[PDB]
Order: sequence, then C-alpha cells, then structure tokens
Amino acid sequence: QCQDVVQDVPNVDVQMLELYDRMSFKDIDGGVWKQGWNIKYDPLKYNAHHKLKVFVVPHSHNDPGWIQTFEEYYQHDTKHILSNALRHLHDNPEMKFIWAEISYFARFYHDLGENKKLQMKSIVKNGQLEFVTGGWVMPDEANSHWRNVLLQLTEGQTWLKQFMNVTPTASWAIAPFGHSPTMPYILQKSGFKNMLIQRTHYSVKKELAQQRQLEFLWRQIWDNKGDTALFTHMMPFYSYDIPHTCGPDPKVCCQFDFKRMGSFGLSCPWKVPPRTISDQNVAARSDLLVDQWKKKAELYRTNVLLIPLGDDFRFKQNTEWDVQRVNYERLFEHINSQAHFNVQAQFGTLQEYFDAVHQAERAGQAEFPTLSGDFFTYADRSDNYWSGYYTSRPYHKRMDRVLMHYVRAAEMLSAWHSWDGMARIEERLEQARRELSLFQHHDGITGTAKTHVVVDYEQRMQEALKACQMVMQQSVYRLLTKPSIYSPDFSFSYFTLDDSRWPGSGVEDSRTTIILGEDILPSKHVVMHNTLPHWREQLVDFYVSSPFVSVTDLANNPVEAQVSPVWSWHHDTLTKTIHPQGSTTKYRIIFKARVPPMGLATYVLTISDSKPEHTSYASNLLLRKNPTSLPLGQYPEDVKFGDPREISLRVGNGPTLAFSEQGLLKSIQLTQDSPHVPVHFKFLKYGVRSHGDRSGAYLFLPNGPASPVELGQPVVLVTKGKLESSVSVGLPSVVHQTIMRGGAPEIRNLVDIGSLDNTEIVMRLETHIDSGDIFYTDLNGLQFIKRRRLDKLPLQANYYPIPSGMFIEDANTRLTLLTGQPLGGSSLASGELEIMQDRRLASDDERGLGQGVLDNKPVLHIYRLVLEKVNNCVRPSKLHPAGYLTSAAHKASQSLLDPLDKFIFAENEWIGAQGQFGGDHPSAREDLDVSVMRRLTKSSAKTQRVGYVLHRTNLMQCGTPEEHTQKLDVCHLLPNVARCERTTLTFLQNLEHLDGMVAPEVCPMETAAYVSSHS
Ligand SMILES: OC[C@H]1O[C@H](OC[C@H]2O[C@H](OC[C@H]3OC(O)[C@@H](O)[C@@H](O[C@H]4O[C@H](CO)[C@@H](O)[C@H](O)[C@@H]4O)[C@@H]3O)[C@@H](O)[C@@H](O[C@H]3O[C@H](CO)[C@@H](O)[C@H](O)[C@@H]3O)[C@@H]2O)[C@@H](O)[C@@H](O)[C@@H]1O
Ligand SMILES: *[C@@H]1O[C@H](CO)[C@@H](O)[C@H](O)[C@H]1NC(C)=O
Ligand SMILES: [Zn+2]
Repeated sequence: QCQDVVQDVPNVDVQMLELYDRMSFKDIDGGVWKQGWNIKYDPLKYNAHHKLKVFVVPHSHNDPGWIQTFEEYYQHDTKHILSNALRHLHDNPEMKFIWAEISYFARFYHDLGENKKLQMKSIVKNGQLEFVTGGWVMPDEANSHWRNVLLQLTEGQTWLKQFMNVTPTASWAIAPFGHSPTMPYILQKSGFKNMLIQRTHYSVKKELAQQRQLEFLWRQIWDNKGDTALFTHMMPFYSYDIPHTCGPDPKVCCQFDFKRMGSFGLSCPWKVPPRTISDQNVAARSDLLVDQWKKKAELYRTNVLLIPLGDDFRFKQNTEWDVQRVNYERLFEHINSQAHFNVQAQFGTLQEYFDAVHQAERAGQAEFPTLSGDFFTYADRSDNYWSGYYTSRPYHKRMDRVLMHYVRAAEMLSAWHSWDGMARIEERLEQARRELSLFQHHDGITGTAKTHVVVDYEQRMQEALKACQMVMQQSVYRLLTKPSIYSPDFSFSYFTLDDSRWPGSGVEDSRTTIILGEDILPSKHVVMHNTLPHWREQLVDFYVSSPFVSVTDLANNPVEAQVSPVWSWHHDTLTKTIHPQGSTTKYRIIFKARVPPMGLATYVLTISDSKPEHTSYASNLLLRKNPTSLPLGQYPEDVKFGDPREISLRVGNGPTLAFSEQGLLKSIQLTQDSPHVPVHFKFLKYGVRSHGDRSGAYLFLPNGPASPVELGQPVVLVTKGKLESSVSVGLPSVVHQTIMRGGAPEIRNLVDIGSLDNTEIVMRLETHIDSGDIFYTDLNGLQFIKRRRLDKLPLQANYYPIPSGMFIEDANTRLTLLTGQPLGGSSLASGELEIMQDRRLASDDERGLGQGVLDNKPVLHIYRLVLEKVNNCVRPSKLHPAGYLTSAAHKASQSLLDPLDKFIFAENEWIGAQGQFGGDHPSAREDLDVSVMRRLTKSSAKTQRVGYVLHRTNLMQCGTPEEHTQKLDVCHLLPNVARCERTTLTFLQNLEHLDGMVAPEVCPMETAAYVSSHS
C-alpha cells in the first residue's frame, strides 16, 4: 500500500541535483534581458483562431516587518492600501487585486465598520479581490520548520474561512530567498492546486526558460508515483517589480509603471519615463507592450500569459489606483480591438490565470514536465549568493525553535480538557500562534530586518513564550490534581517552567533555584511533560540550594541522581582570561525522568543533612596554567587542578571520547574493541572583502576560505559523573561544551562575537570519512536532500540551510550533526562538516536593509553529534536524490527540538497531587509523531472537535529488530468519540469519513490530519 521511499528512483523530466551537475552557470551579458538572451517570436503564431490571452494581475507586496515594524507599516502604508483597494474595487467593477498577507488583512478588517466589512465581503465574493496562499505571512522557506510553515498557513486560512468564507487554492510566493519543496508538500495536502515562485538562481531561470520548463509538476524527491505533485509556475526574470514582469526588457517595461512619472517621487533607472496613454500615442505604446508580452509568452507552453502588475507597498494612494487603471484600460481597449495583435488582454486574478492554463492543457494544447529538487542557494546576480541569511541574527533563529516547541506543548496540554472562557486559554494560544506565525515572515526568522524590527519580533516572541507557559502550567495543575480538590485561579502560577537551554547558561540568569532548608521547606514537587507519542526517558536537571538532595517518584521509589556544581564562565577583563566560577550556594541535581507518551510524570526532591544514599557527586578538574582555588560551599568533592593535557571520558556503556589539550574533541570510540575514529572540532573565521561586494544580512561573500581562530592556552573544565560528564573550554568568542550522558554527545556553544566586526565564526568537524563531494542537509526539518559540492561555483554557493541537521557518509561510516536552531553550513572538503555560529558585518549588502549586522548578542546553540557504522544499512541507490536518518539520529534530533518540559511547583504544598498522566496512552512506533494536537472548539460547542496532524518520517533499516509498539489511533485518545474524519492539514475541509471512528496511521514520509468529534 505504502510507496517505497528508499529503493525506487523517481523518473522526472528535471531533477535539480542532476541539472546542477550539468549546468555551466556562466554569467554572460544576454542583452536587455541581462541574464537571458534576445527572445524571438514568429508573429504568425497567434491569429484569429488562436489569440494570446493576457491576464494583468495587480498586487502589492506588504512585508509584516522589515524596515519598519508590523504596526508602523500598518499605520503608514497598509491601512491606506487596503482602504483604497476597497474603495477603488467597489467603484470599478472590472478592476482586480490579489492579497497574500493575512496578518495585515485581519488587522485591517477588525478595525472596519460593519458597512465596510460588508462591502469587503462583496468584492471578495464577486472575485475582484482574491486571496493568494492565505497564510499569516509569506514565509521564509530556508530556515522555517515545516511545523511552523503549517502553523502560519493554518492561522491565515482559518481566519479567511471564518470571516471571508474562502480558502485559496493558489499560492503566491514572490519574495522568499530561494524556494523549498516543503511548500508544495504542505500545500498539496492543504487543498492547493497551483503555486507560483520567483526567487530562483538566474542561471536556473535561463536554463528552464530555454526548454520551456518554467511551469512544471513539482513532486517530492522520493515520490515514484507522483501523487505529491503540485503545478508550479516559476516567474522568468530578475524581480517581481513592474520593470521585470511585462517582458524581457526592463527599459521598456518601466514605461508601463505609471507611478514613475515624477509626482510620486519615483523614476525609471533606465532613463526613459512612462508617458500618459492618449489617442495619439496608444498605437505606438501598444506596439511596444505587445512585443514585450509576446516575447515573455515564448518562454511558456500555452496561449495564456501571466503579467503581474505591482511592487512593494503599492496601490497606496487613490491617485496611484487611477493612474495605473486608466492607462491600462486605454491600452486594453486599443489592443483588444486591433485584430492584427491577436491579443485579448484584461485585469485578472491569479486563480483566473491558472484556470485558463489548465483549460488549455485539457484542450491538449500543452503537456507539462515533471520536476523534483529544491531552489537553493539563490543568487540574483553574479556571485551574490544569499547564504548569509541562513545564519543572520542566530539568537532569534534559536528562539524560533524554542517557541515552536512551547506552542506545540501548550496546545497539546490544554487540548485534553474543555476550558471555561474565563481561563483565557484560547486567547493566550491565539496570541502565541500569531506571534510565532508572524516571525516566519521572510524578513523575520531570516535575520534581514532593521535592528528595531528585530527587537519588536523578539518582544512579541517573549510575550508568546509567557502565554505558552501560563497555558502549560494551568493544564498541568488540572491534569495532575484530584478533580474534587482542583480549585483553579486562572491568573495564578501553580508551576514555573524550568528550561536548561533557553536562553541558556551565560545568556540570561532566568532559572529559579529550588530553595530547600530544614528551617524553610523540606521538599519540592517537579513534573515532566513528554509531547512525543512514545514512552521516553531523558536526563533532567534542576537548580537546588543544597547539594544534599534525593529524588523519589510519587510511589516514593528512590531515583538515582547526580549532583554537580553550577559553573558560570567569565571574561575576566583583569587577567584577560576566560574561566569558570562555581556557585557556593546553588547546585545542579540531575536524574533520569521516565514519562508516558503525550504524558506527565511527578517527582519529589527532598533535602537531608548529609549525602543521600541514591545521589552521587561529580568530580571536577580545572586544566590551566596558573590556577587559583575554586571553593564550592557544601559540595562534598574538592575541585582538582592540572596543566592542560589530553583527556578521555566514557559515560555508561556509551562511546569513549578523547579531547585535545585545548578541550576540543579529537576522536570517538564507539565500543570497547573498536577504533578511535578521528573526529576533530575546530573553530575558524571568515572575513569580508576589502574591495568589491560586501557580505551583509543577506549575502555571504567571504574573502577566501576560513582561517583558524587563535586559541592561546584556553582554560578547560572537566566534570566527571556517573550520569553526566562534560568538557567545557573558554575559547575566544565561544564557550564550547561537550556533554556525555551515555549516548551520542550533546554539544553546546555559548557564542558571543563581541565587537569582532566583519567576522563570521564557523564550527568545523574534520574526519577521514571518504564522502568526496557529497553531503546531506535537511529541508525545513521534514526531509534530507543530497547535496553535491560544486567547485565550478564559489564557496558561498556551496552553503545551504541547515534547519535541523546535516550528514556525511562513505560505504562504512556516517557522521550526523543535528541542530537545535537553523544555521548555514556546508561540506567544503571530503570528510568535513561545518556550520556557521554567528556573523557580525559592518556593511550593508545593497538589498534594501540599509544597515549591517552589528546587533549581536550571546546565544546558546545546541547540537547532537552521532557517529555510526552504516555498512549494514539499506540505503538509497547512488542516483536517489534523498537521504534518511538512522533511529539514533532521529531520536537525537527530537531530543533537541522537543525535549521534556519541566515544571516546578510554586507553593509549599500541592494538595491532591497525582504521580502520572497518560500511562494508558499508546506508545507509537518511533518514526510516528503527533506533530499537532489542537482542540478546535470552544467550551460552548455541543460537539467538541480535536484536530491532530500525524507525521511519519522514514528511518533506515540497519538490522535492529526494534519490535512491539502499539497502534496509535488518535481519534480514540479522548473519550466519547462520535465521528472521525480525515481532513486537509489546516483542518478546514473534510476529506474522508472514517469507518469505526478509527484514524489509520500514515505511510513513511506522509503527513495526515484527523479531526475527532465528541459528544
Ligand atoms: O532584497 C530583499 C528584499 O526584497 C524586497 O524589498 C526590495 C526593495 O528593493 C528596492 O530597494 C532597494 C534599495 O532600498 C533602499 O532603500 C536602500 O537601502 C538602497 O540601497 C542604497 O543605499 C544604501 C544605504 O545603506 C547603500 O548601502 C546601497 O549601496 C545603495 O546605494 C537599496 O538599493 C526597491 O525595489 C524597493 O521597493 C521600493 O522602491 C521601488 C522603486 O522606487 C518602488 O517601486 C516600491 O513601491 C517601493 O517603494 C524594495 O522594497 C522585499 O521583498 C523584502 O522583504 C526583502 O527583504
Ligand atoms: C460560503 O460559500 C458557499 C459556496 O462555496 C455558499 O454556499 C455559502 O452560502 C457561503 N456563505 C456562507 C457559507 O456563510
Ligand atoms: Zn518582502
């Protein structure tokens, strides 16, 4: 039944990796079409029985934050655009307009009076104003997680269904910097039939244009059958503005942007202005315009032509609506009445274009090619590759993944119950979803906005995190308190969240210490949540005010624990060293939590007057010349000192790691007998060019290969414990930490680029794996795509997004690096992986931001590093464009993106506390996730509805029997099920009524949505 995603290489007309291997990428001057050629056409192609049908589609690109904040743009620009669109479309029944960004549209519509809301609904209902995509934003496609692309699509489309009674089936993505197949994947599973893209490499546009392959059926790289295919239109020219949308010659097209005559403060760079259309010049003007159109039409297969008419924050002033509409109407009247042109031109919408194209297709006038692959890394000209934004503003890139998980956890924890309106649960969740959705914008997560705009996004995300926390902690109190005792105050904090990795040690002192003492409080309840649908163990840590603390479960069973010091690193501006200081009053307690699928587990921390039986203490070794003492208060083991030296550590039965005298990994030995496999971490720096084009927020233009960071003799701290050991080193700009808990290590970098201008800090792994020119990186946390390093392209072109992981492998060995944040990276030589940590750039890179990147702040980046033998794995053939994780690497990714949540009871005594929730939840196969659980109804609905998105990844078969799990039927997770339906991923359309009210599990690489109804 399920397609095999490993063993069958899809047959497609265009496969982008194969295309890349054969293309030359020469940047030659093509004439007026600078990156193309002089298009020729036969005037006799079109005649009375075969006309060229031209749709001119007015639009206005509205950024939800970029050079101004969302609200600043709304007040200065977008409210006027929407108000004038309402008036002008109402008064001119033939005029049309498309709208993409529902964040703005919702902000506007809710401020309208009823009379105007009704006028607005009427111009939508009658097809004059058409929503395209309908997401909250037009998201970045490189750094965004697929879960958040879905979240923002759903937020916008749910608003549209509710208020406008429409669901777009055509997507418009004119602005993201390069394009991902994650988009057609999600859109096709959300009812879409068509999509449009624009920012692809100029060489790719030229190559596909030559073959008339700019319209294609875009399927996923593993899809043999083609059921994922989505019809895609790629625009052919350098920009989506008017000069680059009428045809190949911008000097001509610019004369048809009637906003550029002077009074609006705009002009044509090509030095020939628009002229008002009159009876005396309409023939000559129409000659010029129709020639452009016929040239553009040569690049496509049907007699239906799309002509976008818009640009950034256009259609603001009434006078602008008039100047565009009246002049185009005069052109249409002339062109359409002159039989010799054999053109019928008119204003249209995006859907009208695609409907006409498919009519031509069904008439047998065209067949379209199939395509798989992606469209990264984008270059718009010369060697200007937009790989800088894979890293820019990495603090907020990390924040995105933290909030991603908090939103999921809050929606899931609160979904189990119906909530009174006074609890404000729906209100807080809507705020959290909207702020996370806003940040998916192609100037949000990308790090390409002005400083004060980044601050705005950060503030919004902080508010969203507080909202998630409130919802989460109220939900835990309800789920774990005896119902007849449960007595909620919906404003009260029953628990506080404890997060060990955000903002992170050295970033913010934000974690509460659990305060215990014989004269204040003997013990404290803590609760862990596991959002994943399988039983999970994970080490968890809390700060406590005594080293003498023991852990129990709620059956009072002792739990083995480890206590370690609290270490903070300081750039000592007196001694000019970076070194750690230990607390003499706060300590870390660490223990293994075991939590049910989608469940909760309670533990108790209790103080005693001396070392407890079931708690051990880590040893600590500070390696440096010229040590001074490090007292640790009551901590029972004295810190040891030594000169820098190589060291080796092993936790449990796990790998043995060896480190250099500078505290950096040099080798990994998987088992007792096995080789010490060379795996070396190194930090390097890229610079900026001193002549020619400068790196900025968008572009990465290095002045050659990276140079090693000079390390000096750094201070190394080794902590050795039964449950957790670590090696931490204070390097220039980076406190680098390797943590061992018995499996693949965790890596944490506290990155503070300080005042190092024009520097990019990279973390590289050096191995002897014979990977050649091949490596793999993920797309949106959804799939791994094969990359080939191309020495015919510059270094920055071989950088790709690393939104969640990357790997290299040979016949026998693979190294996978999983990330807790999207960053840029590559494999620039056989056996290497590298990933950029931060970048600080003094110059603007001429893309409109008008500033460099000088607002850096300390960030804690997190990773897992998985070395594995892969000789026994069933891998795709050499020609397959995909790769797949192993079980260990997938689990390591989940440990970073969706860790256990930790809650500390806030008061002294928790009356009616219970030990566990979800112990009867099915424990699903490891490749299955419940990506979303969301209650879709408020408490006043007679029939309650709960939505689930179920995703199954595909993990490699490597010989592990891995057995007995339970079937997960999401429709039976809540009692009193009356109906189970399969829906689109946005939950907005029912696709199948399910027998037995049973939701089937999905196939590998598939994602399905289900809604259960409850009486
Ligand atoms: O590029 C990614 C970006 O795409 C869209 O926005 C693109 C904008 O492109 C054009 O503006 C580029 C110029 O903008 C500035 O204001 C300046 O920063 C300028 O640089 C000069 O000055 C710099 C000072 O630091 C200097 O460093 C540099 O060397 C330059 O000398 C930029 O060159 C425009 O197309 C702009 O659109 C406005 O202007 C149009 C032309 O007049 C109008 O037709 C239009 O209505 C609008 O008023 C674009 O906004 C967005 O998609 C964005 O999301 C994305 O990040
Ligand atoms: C919404 O659209 C449908 C047609 O798609 C129509 O039948 C219905 O009356 C419209 N108004 C609603 C649903 O309120
Ligand atoms: Zn934009």
